[PDB]
Amino acid sequence: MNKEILAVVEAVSNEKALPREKIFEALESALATATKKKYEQEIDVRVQIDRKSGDFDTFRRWLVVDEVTQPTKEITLEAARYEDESLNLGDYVEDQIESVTFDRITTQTAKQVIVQKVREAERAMVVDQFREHEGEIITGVVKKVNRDNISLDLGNNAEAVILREDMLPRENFRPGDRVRGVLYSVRPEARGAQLFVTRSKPEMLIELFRIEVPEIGEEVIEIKAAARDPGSRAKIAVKTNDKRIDPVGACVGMRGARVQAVSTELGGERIDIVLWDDNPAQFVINAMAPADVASIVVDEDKHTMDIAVEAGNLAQAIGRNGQNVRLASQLSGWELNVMTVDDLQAKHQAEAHAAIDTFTKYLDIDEDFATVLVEEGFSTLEELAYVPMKELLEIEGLDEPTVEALRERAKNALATIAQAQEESLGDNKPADDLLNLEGVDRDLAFKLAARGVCTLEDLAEQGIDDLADIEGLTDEKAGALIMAARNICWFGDEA
Repeated sequence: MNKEILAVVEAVSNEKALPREKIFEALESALATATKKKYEQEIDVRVQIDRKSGDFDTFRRWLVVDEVTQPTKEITLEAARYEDESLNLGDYVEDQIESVTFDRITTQTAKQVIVQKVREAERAMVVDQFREHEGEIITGVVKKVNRDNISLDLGNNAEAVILREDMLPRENFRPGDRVRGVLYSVRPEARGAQLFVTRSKPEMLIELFRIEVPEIGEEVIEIKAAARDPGSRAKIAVKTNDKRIDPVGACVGMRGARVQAVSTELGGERIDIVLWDDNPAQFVINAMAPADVASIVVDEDKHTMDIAVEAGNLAQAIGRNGQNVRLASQLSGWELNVMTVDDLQAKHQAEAHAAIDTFTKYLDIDEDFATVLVEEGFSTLEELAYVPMKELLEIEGLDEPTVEALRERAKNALATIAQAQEESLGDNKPADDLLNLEGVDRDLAFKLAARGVCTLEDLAEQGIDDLADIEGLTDEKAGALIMAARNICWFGDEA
């Protein structure tokens, strides 16, 4: 008997940290592989080694395949008539059984084989605590230096590595600093498994909403959306949970008690969050702070918003580098458009006539009925089946002609498409040779009228600036789409 496998399994400072059978399962197999490598025969070795009573032996695998793989102890259909028809491709049964191999030469090559085996065994326990929480508050102290990254000789029986975009770029996890963030994907790094500290992503920057505020973690403050730069600045909508109170000091701390502590472990930067309230107009105005709001408006007929603010002292409201308004839409849910301070009131300069022309032509009206309330009511008569026409009594004339625009005025909008629908079929458009080819969608070929293409071979003449007006001409939309169309002269007409 071995009389030492039991002691190895019950050392038990290192054996009991991992599974008790790990040493007899993985380390034994690695030792068998090392002994086989030290042996002349290049045969797969499986270690039937147990720490119960010392019954440890080795076996030579058969490697039953359709070839001569592992030829030292290979198996195949050459023994089909002798092994009760056990011919297959992939079977790894034990053809033979070794007795013992002291292998003093393998004891010398231990530093190359068993050292790596012990490293893998340690990594097995390292991965059990590196990122086993699948994303939680994981800290790390930096004690090592690594190229192209930031190393940390932290605990959890493992190391830690932070990429350039993982930790704070201004102050990486280097000697003289520490990190604290969240991570879930931890693979086997150099010298065994390692943890990961990334205190720059949303999972660490936005996690301060319930770690810095004193009345948010108990679900008393509205903290549901927060977009911020990594370790540089943060501008989130600090609101109350339908309390209609001043929340500017809730998530930012009383007298600035949390501005310098939200990301203290992530780099220690200064943030400027925006405020909100229960009023939708006030919340929309204050969600993009600092924004010089000049008017109040809201749009719901389309998937868009309206950022009605100035741009003189509110350069962040329009967006110069994504400082304040970039996280504003996340607090609203709809994308908004902004302009200059004097360009905010010019959104409907010529629109009040452009949209009203199609309503006056359809209803056969004049300027008196086309411009009386066009600038007052946005789309007063434009597909009036949904919009109401019972509030224009004070306007010049009755709203009955505008009320009758639910279907009478919708016929003109379809009859005017006579110069647009026919332009996508044969009016200087692509031919049928590329209208049903692969690479692009069948209906996507109708948008080829903006490049001047008249046939399959005509679309290949577009250079870097001919058809590049739109972003449709992508890599996947041109590398495999025009290949079956423009190659008619090269290899298309030849069967």
